[PDB]
Amino acid sequence: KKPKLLYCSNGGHFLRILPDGTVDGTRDRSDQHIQLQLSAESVGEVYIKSTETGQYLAMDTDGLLYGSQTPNEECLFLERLEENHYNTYISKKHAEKNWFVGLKKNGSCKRGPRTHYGQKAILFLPLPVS
Ligand SMILES: O=C(O)[C@@H]1O[C@@H](O[C@H]2[C@H](O)[C@@H](NS(=O)(=O)O)[C@@H](O)O[C@@H]2COS(=O)(=O)O)[C@H](OS(=O)(=O)O)[C@@H](O)[C@@H]1O[C@H]1O[C@H](COS(=O)(=O)O)[C@@H](O[C@@H]2O[C@@H](C(=O)O)[C@@H](O[C@H]3O[C@H](COS(=O)(=O)O)[C@@H](O)[C@H](O)[C@H]3NS(=O)(=O)O)[C@H](O)[C@H]2OS(=O)(=O)O)[C@H](O)[C@H]1NS(=O)(=O)O
Repeated sequence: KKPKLLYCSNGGHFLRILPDGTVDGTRDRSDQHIQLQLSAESVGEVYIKSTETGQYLAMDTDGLLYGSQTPNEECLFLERLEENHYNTYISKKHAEKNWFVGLKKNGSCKRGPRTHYGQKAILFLPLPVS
């Protein structure tokens, strides 16, 4: 683990955690909020925390992504592999509902309830920085 970038195939954007707790995607590589440090809390779970603001990516009960200043149960995600070798992150809390981390092709975050196994918006690829 060294800070990475979560580049999403669908749309080709980099996961971003704006200082205001807003999660989205951007194509600007020079954006100072796309560097993320992934912290493994166990064998299949991970923490996705911003290096620039320190916020942890989390997902509320409504399936919306946000930047939390605290590592709570809503910040833990299961990292899995698609058969095309892409990383997909499903909310450990909302695991049974099948809610993943995902970005609309236009760049916006896709709502938990609006994502599902197999989509292209949930296909993330861990790109290395420096
Ligand atoms: O079409 C895309 O732009 C694209 O679709 C997926 O990409 C596929 C490629 O196009 C495909 N190539 S091919 O040549 O077209 O075959 C192939 O390469 O595969 C890729 C990836 O898909 S695959 O690998 O899973 O097969 C891809 O989908 S996703 O990754 O799963 O999200 C996306 O990259 C992208 O999809 C995006 O746009 C479509 C089309 O939108 S449009 O351009 O605005 O028209 C979005 O889908 C449309 O809208 C949704 C929706 O809004 O929810 C669906 O609409 C129905 O359901 C809603 C919600 O209902 S419910 O939840 O309340 O029950 C209703 O409000 C709508 O009225 C419903 N319409 S109905 O079904 O006709 O009754 C529906 O999927 C679709 O509607 S429509 O037909 O366009 O009207 C899609 O969400 C969006 N994904 S996002 O990640 O960008 O957000």
